[PDB]
Amino acid sequence: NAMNDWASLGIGSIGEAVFSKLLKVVIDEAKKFKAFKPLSKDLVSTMEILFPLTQKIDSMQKELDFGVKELKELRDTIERADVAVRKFPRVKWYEESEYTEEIEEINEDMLEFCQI
Amino acid sequence: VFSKLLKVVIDEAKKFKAFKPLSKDLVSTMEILFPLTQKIDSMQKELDFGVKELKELRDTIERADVAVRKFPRVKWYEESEYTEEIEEINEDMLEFCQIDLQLLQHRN
Amino acid sequence: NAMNDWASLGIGSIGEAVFSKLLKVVIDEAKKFKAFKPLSKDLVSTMEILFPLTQKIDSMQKELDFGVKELKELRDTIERADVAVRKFPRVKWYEESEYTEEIEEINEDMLEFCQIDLQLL
Repeated sequence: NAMNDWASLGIGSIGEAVFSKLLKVVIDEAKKFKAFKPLSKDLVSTMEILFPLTQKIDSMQKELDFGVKELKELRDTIERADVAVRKFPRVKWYEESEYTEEIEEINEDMLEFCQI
Repeated sequence: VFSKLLKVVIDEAKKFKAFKPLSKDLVSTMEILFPLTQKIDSMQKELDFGVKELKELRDTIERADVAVRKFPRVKWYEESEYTEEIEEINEDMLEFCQIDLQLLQHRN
Repeated sequence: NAMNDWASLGIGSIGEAVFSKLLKVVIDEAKKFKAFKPLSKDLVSTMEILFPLTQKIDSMQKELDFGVKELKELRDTIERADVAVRKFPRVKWYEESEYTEEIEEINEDMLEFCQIDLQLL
């Protein structure tokens, strides 16, 4: 509906969560960059492991208070991921290592966000 | 004729001097294949280009053509992916450098 | 001053010496490419250690024969650094090593100019 379109734009939560639809968008953009493996491979792998969790985190929202620091951070981390694959076309050869670290941090954060 | 077709690709690749696989690896070994490509044309009537060996040389010589032509658009992330592409073309071309034209001539 | 604006255009000296002002534009420009360490880290380090020498040259220029190998080549090397850093937006990914060799060379020359004793004129 509406928040589904907000999710396409990269906004994961507006006092309600559509994390599942946002993660699908991020996965589909990162899948496009076959040759950059930190995206196409590592991130798209660890993101795909979280897609089921987000599916459930979408069917059961009232029970949880997304106010919790960890829950807020999950949206924040998923939006960080979106703004990072979206800008990959504009990333310069000299920014490879800088950009790779960023993608790796977004990778690490997302994993510990499944230890729960 | 296709000695000419090797020249146009020897020409384009030499222009990108800083990228060694093109300017120091491929063009080094398109240069050995150059006298031989010339000889093939001196013998065009006698030889049958229908032969598998010559057919492949046409295919590799254009495979090389597409790669050098498309270089200006290879993005930094596509580097290693591209370096194998041409270093696999540079493989097939080196082994073409070690052929007996006389053997094919004898085989009609 | 008009002299400082000339330093900004990449001029190191007209009659007057402006080594320290020009060397700061080149530090600032080099600082813009934070991700490219040979520029933003390696070169800026050397340039910062050269900066006090240039500052002294600028204050005591009334007393220096600027027609000497050492002072002319310093000025020239600072200018060499300027066009080398203004040129980075146009180096392509397959040129990284050539550009790095160019910068490493300027870096070397700029370090060597730190040995200068300003008193020996």
